[PDB]
Amino acid sequence: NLFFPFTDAHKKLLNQMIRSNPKLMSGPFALLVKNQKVLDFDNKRYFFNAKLKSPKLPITVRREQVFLDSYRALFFKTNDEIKNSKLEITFKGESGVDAGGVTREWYQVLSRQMFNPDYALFLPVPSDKTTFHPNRTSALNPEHLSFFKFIGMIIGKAIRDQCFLDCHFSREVYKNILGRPVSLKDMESLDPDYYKSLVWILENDITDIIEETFSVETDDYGEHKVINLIEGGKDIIVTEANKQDYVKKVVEYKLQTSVKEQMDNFLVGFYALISKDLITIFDEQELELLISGLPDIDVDDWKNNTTYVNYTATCKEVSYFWRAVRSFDAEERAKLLQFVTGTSKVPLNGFKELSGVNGVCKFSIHRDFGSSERLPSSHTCFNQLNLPPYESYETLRGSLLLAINEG
Repeated sequence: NLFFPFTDAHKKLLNQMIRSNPKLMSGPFALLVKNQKVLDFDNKRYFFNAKLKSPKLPITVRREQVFLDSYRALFFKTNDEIKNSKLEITFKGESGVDAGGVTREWYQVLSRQMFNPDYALFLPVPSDKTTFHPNRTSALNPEHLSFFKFIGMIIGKAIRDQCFLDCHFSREVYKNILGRPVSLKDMESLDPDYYKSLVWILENDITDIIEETFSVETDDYGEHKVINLIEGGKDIIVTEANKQDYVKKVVEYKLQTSVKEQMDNFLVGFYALISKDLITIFDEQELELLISGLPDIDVDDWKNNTTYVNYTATCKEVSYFWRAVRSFDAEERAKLLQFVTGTSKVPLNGFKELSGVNGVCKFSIHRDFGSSERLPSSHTCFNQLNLPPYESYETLRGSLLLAINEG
């Protein structure tokens, strides 16, 4: 509870001094990666763009089909020709409308065209249908492996060109870009029913109630193919000792292994323009704010479309929460969104239509009841925040920021 008011003020002073004299860092760039858990996102964004500076490429595309045209126009350009060139985008017809602004909207329309179901590239995420995760059955488009490599190439090029993309993904996508491992809490936003299942397995005695094998059956492409999680998992019965390993092995396959090659291609196109050992300055929450951008959220429209369960409006904890939210900066407010709703994207119609797994799930603030010595938790499917009853406002603020940044 104590040291909470200090460690936040300490972090703000360190970053402020680095803004004043960025030469104070100097040295190897890898040291910034090693001590990222204290660096400001804007300072990270600064030193990132710094090391990123160490010709002209004419492209003409039809606005109706900017995805395939850009794909075919850059299909034979090498990585060096794409990493080191100024894209001069032209539209067949509608020519001479504007200058370099065409490139900014060239990225925007290209961002929406990626998720066209006609390509079978991405499937919508259940927590927020406006966010997408890769389609495990992307083999319907037989050239999909060249598409994910093309997509990661565009995402990385937009990062180099300081252009924001209206594309937001599930959290494990950014974690794969950074090489970070997935968690069971990632399964929440992608399949809350399976999450509730796996959580029950880890919480209850499964001696005779449930039984499984270390294998997964996928009725995919008219075949009952059974894949072994571990060697011989088709026959390894799940017990109580291997219970923790089963959930971990299951989550790994259901998330990363089931889309291993599409992600590998995606990373090949991405790492070809943004090296892994300098994109890893950012965590999975900051990486979304790099590509899409920091949102400008309306705390008023947020609190006006906020419900409270086992709490009340004008409560002591609720007063602490909003006095803390309004005391957060753009980075911490964005990560508070990402903590609860799972994304950094505010709905176009406002928080009054904040979507969830079942539909319009407005922002809920539940109550933890158990031990004020826990950090706040969240469920991205229902946009609810479990907030324990904290006595002091500063204990709430530090415990929020401790869950907001970390994870």
